[PDB]
Order: sequence, then C-alpha cells, then structure tokens
Amino acid sequence: MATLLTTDDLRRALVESAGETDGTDLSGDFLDLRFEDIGYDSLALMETAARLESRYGVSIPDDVAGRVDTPRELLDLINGALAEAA
Repeated sequence: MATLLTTDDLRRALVESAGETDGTDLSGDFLDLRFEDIGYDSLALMETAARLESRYGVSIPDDVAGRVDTPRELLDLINGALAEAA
C-alpha cells in the first residue's frame, strides 16, 4: 500500500458492487477476465466506476470508462489518476 491501487484494494470495491451475482472468480484473480464473464453488466460497471471516483478521489475519463472491458484497464486508470492526483 501507500502507492497505487493494488489487486486486493480493487477487489474490495468490485465485490462491493457485485453481490447477489456471485459464482465467478471476482474474489480472487479477475484482472484478465472480462467484466462480462465475471457477472458485470455495463450498468454495474458505471456504479463501481462512480464509487471509485468518489472514494479514491479520482476522475475517470469518458473514453477510459468505455475501454475497460478488463479490470486491468480500470486498475491502470486508477493508478494513473492516483499518480496524477496530488
């Protein structure tokens, strides 16, 4: 911790949204798994993204919000935003 968003950190926020839609490997290793296959609908994705902006004090660019089919892209955005944020 104390530097960027980690696997565990992101996992928490993700599993906070996707609940009652379990059975996937969201709690574990989801980085290269598609939101589609991990039980995420685009609507729930925006919910998560918005909460991320709120909680971590980040700002997700519109172009990035629609390129994140894999949590890897999301992770990258948050890390980029954290590094940018001072």
